[PDB]
Amino acid sequence: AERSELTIHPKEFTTFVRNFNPFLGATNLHTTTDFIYEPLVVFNEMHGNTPVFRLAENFQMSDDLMSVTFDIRKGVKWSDGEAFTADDVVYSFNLVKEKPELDQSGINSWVTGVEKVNDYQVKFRLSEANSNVPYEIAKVPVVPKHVWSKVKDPSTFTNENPVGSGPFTVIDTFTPQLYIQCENPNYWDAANLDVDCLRVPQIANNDQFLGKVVNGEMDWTSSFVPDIDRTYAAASPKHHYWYPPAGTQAFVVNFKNPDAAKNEALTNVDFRRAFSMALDRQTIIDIAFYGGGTVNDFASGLGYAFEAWSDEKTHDKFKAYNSYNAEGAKKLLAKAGFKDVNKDGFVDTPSGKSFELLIQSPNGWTDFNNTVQLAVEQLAEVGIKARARTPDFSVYNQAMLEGTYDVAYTNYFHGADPYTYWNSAYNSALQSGDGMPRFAMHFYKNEKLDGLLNSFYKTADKQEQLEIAHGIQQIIAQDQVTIPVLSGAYMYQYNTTRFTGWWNEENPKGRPNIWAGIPERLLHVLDLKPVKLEHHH
Ligand SMILES: CC(=O)N[C@@H]1[C@@H](O)[C@H](O[C@@H]2O[C@H](CO)[C@@H](O)[C@H](O)[C@H]2NC(C)=O)[C@@H](CO)O[C@H]1O
Ligand SMILES: [Ca+2]
Ligand SMILES: [Ca+2]
Ligand SMILES: [Cl-]
Ligand SMILES: [Cl-]
Ligand SMILES: [Mg+2]
Ligand SMILES: [Mg+2]
Ligand SMILES: [Mg+2]
Ligand SMILES: [Mg+2]
Repeated sequence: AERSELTIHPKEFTTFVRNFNPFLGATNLHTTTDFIYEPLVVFNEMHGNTPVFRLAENFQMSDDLMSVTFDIRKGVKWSDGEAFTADDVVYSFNLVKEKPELDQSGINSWVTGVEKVNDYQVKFRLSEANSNVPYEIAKVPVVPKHVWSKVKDPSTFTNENPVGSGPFTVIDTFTPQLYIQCENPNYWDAANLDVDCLRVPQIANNDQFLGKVVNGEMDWTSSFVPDIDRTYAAASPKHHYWYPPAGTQAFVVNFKNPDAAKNEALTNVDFRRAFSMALDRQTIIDIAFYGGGTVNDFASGLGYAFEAWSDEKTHDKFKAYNSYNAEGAKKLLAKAGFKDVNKDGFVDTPSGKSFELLIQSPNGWTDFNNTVQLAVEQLAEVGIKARARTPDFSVYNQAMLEGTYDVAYTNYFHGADPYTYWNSAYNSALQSGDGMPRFAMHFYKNEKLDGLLNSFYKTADKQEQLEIAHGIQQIIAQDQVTIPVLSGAYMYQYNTTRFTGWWNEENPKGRPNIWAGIPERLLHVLDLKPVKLEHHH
């Protein structure tokens, strides 16, 4: 054809709503960040957080780690031809400070203010010392001031005709079931780009996905695929995948459940430990994930990928509570006083109340749904009554934000050090705010823990940072805050029918996934090249 179209699948939808607002992660399309709004810097997390400079050409932190200046690349244009400058960066950060519902990461608690030094330099002032703040700053979308300052309420703005900095800003085709996002005519890095457009089909769940990917209809995906060698790999020599290791997955319990009986159970550490011992984590990996994961028996959730960081003494002390031990679970329930007093085989609370835990995972995330159903069965074998629900992701998510759920199975962000998981999963500041994600919504709060998290990057002292990690590990482990299950994978499938250049095990340039929130996907698409099709008629 006359243009190359790359078929991608970042996110499940039942119908596409035209929304390219990069601040509205709960309602926008998942090709907005990176592809329409390019970041200042992409940190290559798989390669030691190596900064890859994009719209900024440099940054420099102060010696006291209380401020940082970014240098903006000259000669970059917005897709409408106007210049990308410091003005746009300063506006974007002031916008998020003024409208904190647009803060999806917690940036506002780190950056007290921004200043334009000149047309191509921005200075950020910090609330506390933080050597990790350039990483945090890179998370914030930069939008064109000359457009957005004329918008009446950016927090409700759907941005249907976007002006962007990234490689793909033109909305070529848009229907409820398909849209096509084509090349920015003024793209600053055009000589590096060999893909003409992104083609985005509507896919609601893993079952619908399976049929399409096995039939060779996709190019770049990151979905769960069951029995992948037999179903997908075997269908074509052009069907490939690479699954580098990812983050923790866990059952999260609501410490503020409004039901008296359920609250009584979930806030009890003996109960959380018994729940944890009932689980057969390797069987969950084997059945629900077809072997694609590693047991996580760290009460702190750290997982085995951070051996240099782990306090082995703490891990070993609480490991027994995070290992399969059904008899141990029954004994602990008995010692704690969860006794069955109405002859149905299921333990009741110390106050004598019956209860059944409702465990949720998102609709269509079938690997997680199957994990929950296995756990329900395993819990029954120690006398804990539970049953599964698979609500739509938005309903699942909202139940966690509002604290109406009982237990949720979830994955987490994964980074180059343990802070990505521990901060996002446990910092109580992330339990409030209309832009917050689900990850900290157990509503367990510990002042000492927050203090340690907020000091993680405060000293430039490697040994002290390690001791802070050991402190965090001890607190979370001894309180068994969540029930960690496994460490998962960055699922990624690619097709060599129409494109080459893919990252893979022999070319492991970075995280290969197509999800929003993987900024490396920008770097990945800049490596892809179309293949000339085999002739036919
Ligand atoms: C940390 C986090 O929330 N990551 C999300 C991804 O898990 C999610 O991808 C979905 O993951 C499910 C669980 O393994 C899979 O069943 C499902 O196939 C997969 N969906 C897609 C479209 O890849 C993505 C997309 O919802 O969002 C990430 O934020
Ligand atoms: Ca290139
Ligand atoms: Ca009972
Ligand atoms: Cl401003
Ligand atoms: Cl631990
Ligand atoms: Mg203003
Ligand atoms: Mg301007
Ligand atoms: Mg080009
Ligand atoms: Mg010390």
